[PDB]
Amino acid sequence: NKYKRIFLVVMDSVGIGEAPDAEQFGDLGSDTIGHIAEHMNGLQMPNMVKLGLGNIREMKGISKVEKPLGYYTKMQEKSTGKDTMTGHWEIMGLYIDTPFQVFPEGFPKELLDELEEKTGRKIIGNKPASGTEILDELGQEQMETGSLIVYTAADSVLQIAAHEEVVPLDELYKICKIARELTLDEKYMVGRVIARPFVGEPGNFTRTPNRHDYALKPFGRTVMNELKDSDYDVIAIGKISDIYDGEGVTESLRTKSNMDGMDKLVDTLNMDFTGLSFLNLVDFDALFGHRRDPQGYGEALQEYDARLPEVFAKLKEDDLLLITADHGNDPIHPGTDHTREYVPLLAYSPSMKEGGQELPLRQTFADIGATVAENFGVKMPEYGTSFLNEL
Ligand SMILES: O=P(O)(O)OC[C@@H]1CC[C@@H](O)O1
Ligand SMILES: [Mn+2]
Ligand SMILES: [Mn+2]
Ligand SMILES: [Mn+2]
Repeated sequence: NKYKRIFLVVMDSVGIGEAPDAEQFGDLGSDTIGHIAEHMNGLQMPNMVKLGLGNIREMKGISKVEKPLGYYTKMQEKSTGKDTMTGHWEIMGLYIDTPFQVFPEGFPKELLDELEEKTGRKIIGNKPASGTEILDELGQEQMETGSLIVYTAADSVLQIAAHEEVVPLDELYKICKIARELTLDEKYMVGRVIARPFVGEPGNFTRTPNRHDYALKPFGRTVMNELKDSDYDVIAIGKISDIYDGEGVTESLRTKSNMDGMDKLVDTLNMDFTGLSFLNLVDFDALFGHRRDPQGYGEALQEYDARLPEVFAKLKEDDLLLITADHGNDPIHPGTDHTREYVPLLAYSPSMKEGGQELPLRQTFADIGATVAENFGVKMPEYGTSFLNEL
């Protein structure tokens, strides 16, 4: 192999400007990093800059350099949707025609009617909400009626909450599996169904660790499947294992924040493995993008950038670092949904002794998967063009 270990970092939702098909999505004018840079009166990301971020696009406080550490370009999304699952599935070599849906005004009556009809239970709520808000509002009614609290969020999720002393946990999991089957339907395609059992009394409800997620498997065998099947290490950090429903994952490392995600990246740099270490930094999307909080988003990006020099110091000659994103989520955009954007691509190895150059624009995110596959000599994915030879 040209590289013994590839470290792939997805900065979740960190877009680099509206994509060519942004109009279809109502995303004209969107620009995640650019709007954040403007809000911050200049972003301080000196390490991403040294890698060549500004060489991709100059933005406030983000300038090009004469000799970037590695290679740089951006990527265009080919799949129909702009959600996290679509983006990650494309990265690992797939093409996804059918988008996952988001539900800002709740779920269609048709879907909820069929769920009631199958479960023998009434449904209440049906709106985007955090776990705490919805329980305060509807927990007592749930307890008294044996109802199900069905709710959503800014991402493609259907969440079902029930008190553990009113609806048995095993019954809640059965209900969620029914909902998982019903939501495999393009009219109401949700990324994930989530059991949200809770306990306590009115004015003091607590969600329990008995939460269970019901994810869909990627629509195809990914490069991660192929890596795993050829006995390579595939170390998933953060939401990565969940995003792929465990497909192709050999070890999974849970994280609780972006700084924790960088600590686990460092842990994998200290492991003797051959194959892929794959980090998702999710705070960008989950805490700041959807909440339309450009200040918190800007601070998070600066906090992330300050961690990078330790990553640089630990990379070996036969290590490759890849930094990218899976869509945009512009924190100064209308509504609460993602935005259809190009995503940056930075490719760095210490063996690049004369620095890098511009790569041709990646026409699908799957060029990442093709590059990984070619590096490790596994079956090339159906989609994507490797840039391994350009490095
Ligand atoms: O605890 P919360 O605010 O209800 O977060 C729920 C998450 C947010 C998006 C989806 O992952 O579900
Ligand atoms: Mn929009
Ligand atoms: Mn995402
Ligand atoms: Mn999101």
